[PDB]
Amino acid sequence: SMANKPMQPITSTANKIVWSDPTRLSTTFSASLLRQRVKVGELNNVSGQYVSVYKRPAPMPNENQSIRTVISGSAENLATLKAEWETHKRNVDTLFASGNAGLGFLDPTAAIVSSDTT
Amino acid sequence: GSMANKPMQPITSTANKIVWSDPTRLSTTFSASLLRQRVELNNVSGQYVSVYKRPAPKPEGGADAGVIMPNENQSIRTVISGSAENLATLKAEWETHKRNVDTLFASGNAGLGFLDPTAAIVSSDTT
Repeated sequence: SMANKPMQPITSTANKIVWSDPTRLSTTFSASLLRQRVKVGELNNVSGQYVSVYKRPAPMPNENQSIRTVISGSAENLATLKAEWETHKRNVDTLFASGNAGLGFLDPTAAIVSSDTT
Repeated sequence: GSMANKPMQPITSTANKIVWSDPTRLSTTFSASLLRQRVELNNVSGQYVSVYKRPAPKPEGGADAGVIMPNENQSIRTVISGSAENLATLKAEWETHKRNVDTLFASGNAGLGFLDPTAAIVSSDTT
């Protein structure tokens, strides 16, 4: 079946790029990065802000469906921050992708997991 | 190696917010906070936050010397906002967002603080 439509960078700065669908210009994904020295008791924190926007017809006006993720941790521990992102997705999936959290309701019995293993 | 991710237990609860933590490492938390609102659509904003206290790397010769390093805070927050009416497409947007973040962060260099302007970013729409 079909490939996903490619998006093109429309604004491009060292620290922030905005991609949009050239045939649906309201569809956007942007990435903005902030690197900062932090003393922990000497690391370089990177805070990455990732934002997806889609304009969706109400079943007439469009609503803004938006997803904003911020990932924040030292570059030095980027290996484990990757594992944190994996587990974050998995835990979000549990509630929203295959649960009812997108309807506004939490499942108290959801199997939420750490990045650590037994 | 192990695929047995440690289970986390709800420690605080409200109708709109649960915090889960690892009972063997209580500083590891995952929280889900949801707000539903009539606005005619029923908007839902869900905020999902992951926290780990991660030892900074030991310097050269640190293991030998028995150094225990202080922890940093590794945090990931996602906020998903859209009407319950279009939840199905909102789920498709979540799959796509994960994909686009993976391109830059999971297998790119965005976690080092640098963007690849040639990265293959895609819409949830198909051709």
